[PDB]
Amino acid sequence: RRRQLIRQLLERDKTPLAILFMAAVVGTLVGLAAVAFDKGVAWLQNQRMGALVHTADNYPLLLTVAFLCSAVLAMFGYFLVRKYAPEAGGSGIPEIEGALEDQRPVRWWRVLPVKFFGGLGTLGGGMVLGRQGPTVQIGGNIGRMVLDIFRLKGDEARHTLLATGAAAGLAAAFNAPLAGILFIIEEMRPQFRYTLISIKAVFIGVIMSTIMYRIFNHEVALIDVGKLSDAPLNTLWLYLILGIIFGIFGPIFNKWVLGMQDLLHRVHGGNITKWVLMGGAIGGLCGLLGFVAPATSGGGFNLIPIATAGNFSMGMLVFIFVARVITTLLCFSSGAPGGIFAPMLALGTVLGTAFGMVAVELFPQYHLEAGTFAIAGMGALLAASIRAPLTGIILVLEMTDNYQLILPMIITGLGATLLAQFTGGKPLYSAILARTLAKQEA
Amino acid sequence: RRRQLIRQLLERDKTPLAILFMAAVVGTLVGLAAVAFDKGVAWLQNQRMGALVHTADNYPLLLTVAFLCSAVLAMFGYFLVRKYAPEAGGSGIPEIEGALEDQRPVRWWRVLPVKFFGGLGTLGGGMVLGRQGPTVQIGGNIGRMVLDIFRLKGDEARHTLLATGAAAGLAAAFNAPLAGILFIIEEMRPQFRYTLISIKAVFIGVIMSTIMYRIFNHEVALIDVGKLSDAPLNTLWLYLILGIIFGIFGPIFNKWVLGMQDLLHRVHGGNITKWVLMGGAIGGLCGLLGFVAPATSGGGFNLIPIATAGNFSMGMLVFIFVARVITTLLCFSSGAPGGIFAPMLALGTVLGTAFGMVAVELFPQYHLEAGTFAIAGMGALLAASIRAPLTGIILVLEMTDNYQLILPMIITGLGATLLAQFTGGKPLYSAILARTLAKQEAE
Ligand SMILES: [F-]
Ligand SMILES: [F-]
Repeated sequence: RRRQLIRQLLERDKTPLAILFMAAVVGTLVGLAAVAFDKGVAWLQNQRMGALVHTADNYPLLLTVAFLCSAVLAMFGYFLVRKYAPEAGGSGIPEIEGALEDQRPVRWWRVLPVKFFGGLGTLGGGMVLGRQGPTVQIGGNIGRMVLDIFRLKGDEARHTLLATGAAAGLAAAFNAPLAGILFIIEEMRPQFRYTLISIKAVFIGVIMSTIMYRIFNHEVALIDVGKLSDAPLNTLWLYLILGIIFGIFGPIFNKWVLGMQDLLHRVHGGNITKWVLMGGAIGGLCGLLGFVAPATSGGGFNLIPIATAGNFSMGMLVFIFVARVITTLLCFSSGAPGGIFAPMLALGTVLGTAFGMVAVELFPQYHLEAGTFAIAGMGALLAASIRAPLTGIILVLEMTDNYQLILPMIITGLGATLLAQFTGGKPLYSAILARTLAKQEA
Repeated sequence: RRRQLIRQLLERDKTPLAILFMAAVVGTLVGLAAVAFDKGVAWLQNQRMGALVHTADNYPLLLTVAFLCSAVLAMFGYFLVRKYAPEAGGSGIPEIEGALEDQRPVRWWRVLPVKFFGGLGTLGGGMVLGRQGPTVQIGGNIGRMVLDIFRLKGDEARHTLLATGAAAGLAAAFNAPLAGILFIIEEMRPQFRYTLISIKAVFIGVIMSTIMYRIFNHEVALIDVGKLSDAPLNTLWLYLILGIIFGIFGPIFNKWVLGMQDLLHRVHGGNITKWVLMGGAIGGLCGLLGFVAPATSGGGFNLIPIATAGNFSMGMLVFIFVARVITTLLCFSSGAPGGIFAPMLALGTVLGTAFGMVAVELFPQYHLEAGTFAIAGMGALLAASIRAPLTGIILVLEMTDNYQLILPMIITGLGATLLAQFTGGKPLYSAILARTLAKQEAE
């Protein structure tokens, strides 16, 4: 195979022009789609806050339209999923993973309007779920769509424009172009065989997407954390320890999401009506919690700068981790449309902060800031539950811009995956795809 | 088929603990090796400088020992390669790339000391080459050496340990642990078929490597550029134009490194004596230029902060660029052990700043800084010639810490790789491994 190689080496990186141009198209649409989905979620969260002000006196009436406003949107989102596109429940990453394996269909006529409007309901309602769920799957189907529309033929094109859409979708959600590209090549691509996915092409999609988001979202950071302190070599070993903690929690978390998926399935049994009702119940619980204890509900990006800054009592930090574990599980394991990535960032930040607190008091010789540990911890549940450490590290880097912590971030991340592996844990997206492929054969 | 996948998913990322623990030892060994190598180079660089201090009056005598301290050192380096390990000539990425394809052998009993001491010579003498050549090859061979020594069996172990060692050697040379990991996935790993290279394992070797380097090199950064201004969205099209200029130039530079490779192989016909003698001629030239005009010689890192801060005239930039296109082909295409990555960093920084300066006077409305174009340009030649735009971008990011420039950096990089393809350029490292496999089965 020496002579085939010399042929291949000289032919390397010669992506078909058509694929390259189409990637620019896909990028752009995913960009605009993501921007719309973002403006939508914001508007409903806003109207929802304009409702509570209309009734800011009568506390029981006030706690009621908090519940109902979320309940309605929740149901409407659960319903669109159950009736028109069942594959648009949950994250959307296992599904787009399925499609890259050629084992799940990209029904873009149904999922685009379902995921987009159904998610617009669950997120805008204020449930604990992340945009990246919807934007990735949306982005994937938008990729499929321009395939079909322009009748592009070939395996390269199908796998590429699908990959490009997913990457443009992740990027746009976090203003993170590197995190999107890396996610394709670490996690999304088919893991057990070769593929012809042009990286240059995914790159182009991601650029356009990110430029679109930049047209409508300039001048304000998703997460602003300022420039934290450094980490001296004699301080690293503490980050290893923090990883090991994430490493034994990762798998335990994964079990709960899968377990709660089953346990919640008994409540409705598959029945579109009990399910949708259970949706507005979960939705309302979130909209309510979004009033009476906002850090237990919602996306969670708000409490990240706070936790990093040290402005939470250890008691509030313990409260937020428990309450958020409970509501992250309730929302994602229930089947609503929306990702689980982003709420893992809050969960990670909080646990990390909490660690740094204890680290600060036990070791004043180290001159610690608990916020260096929050930031190492932010991408760590991504590391131990999703087993995509290279993506969580680069994503966190892009969002927090604290490069001086790269070594502690890399160490916590690796510590988390190693102990996730070793204690019999599996990548969450892979164990969700698997369950779904398995039942498709049952 | 489907039931196979379902079986594979539930088993994903279970890297054998033996491979994991062994990656740790590879990263550690390549770390120390890289540190030692780098202390090596700097020591000799320093000696050469004190020798010019001893004779700091007699200008022609002074010019002489400059040429001579480097000429000898160079020759020692060309010699060690030609005599004991010819696969240690040049970069050392094409070689290790081939090895991962199982199409080149990893003679670690030979290449470790050759490349180390051969590198010490060419770099120490002040030639236009980079530690990343030596360190990636040294690192792969180290990863091969423990494999053998611990008798590790399997394809996955041979591929992984060979890979983590190469990432660790790139990480180490640059203090760029991400760029290390990314280079393996974007370039070094076999490009045209599946492989069983554990990312978590390469990661572990990169950590240990990088930590070793930090044990000995903390408190200083290789390039310090400060925090530069941001880039308005109405300013981005300038970065696409730059990437286009890098994209037409990439292939042309590639043609020259390949052509000059040939044209120098005439001078000595392959003969160890004429070759070593040409080696000390070029090496002597660089030790000479290393005094009368230091910007035209050496690794090139020293002039990047100067260029980025706009402290060069436009003339001085045109000179430096041309002067370095000359001394880069001469140093690298001559066969001397040493990477071409880093001298491209210095080339891209200079072209960037040049374009930047034009942009400033043409568009005062944009409030531009030439340094922002220097940064987008720094990794663009990497993108255009080597065709690893992801690795280039993340390398410059990790070395400049100007994250607000990510869009401009990605745009120039893509503008570069795109135009390189459209003008029929090829991945330079893949063009070299290709050249080398062809003269193999040429009987
Ligand atoms: F998700
Ligand atoms: F090189």
